[PDB]
Amino acid sequence: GSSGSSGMSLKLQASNVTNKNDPKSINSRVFIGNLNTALVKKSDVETIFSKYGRVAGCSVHKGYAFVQYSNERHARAAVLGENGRVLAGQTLDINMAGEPKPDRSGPSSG
Repeated sequence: GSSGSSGMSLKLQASNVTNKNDPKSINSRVFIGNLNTALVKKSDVETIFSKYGRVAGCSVHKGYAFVQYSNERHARAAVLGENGRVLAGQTLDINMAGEPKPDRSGPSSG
């Protein structure tokens, strides 16, 4: 039997210049979008994702909802696990928490 390399590469990137973001609770977090947030509650969505693992903190907003986990895996699981699901007719758009800024710039460092 033989086995090749599959998982190994792990780059972070994007680490410089100040910003107006909170890196707190960014380790393991999920951003639930396209959420009607009209019928779906936090207590519910909680038991929905809770499956992936107890959420450190969840927050339901009008239009979207957030979910925090202890491990980075408990998130990804809930990320893909949920990401793609439909609710109310719309496909719950979920993704990992951690987005850059909508803007580009030259090589400013040196």
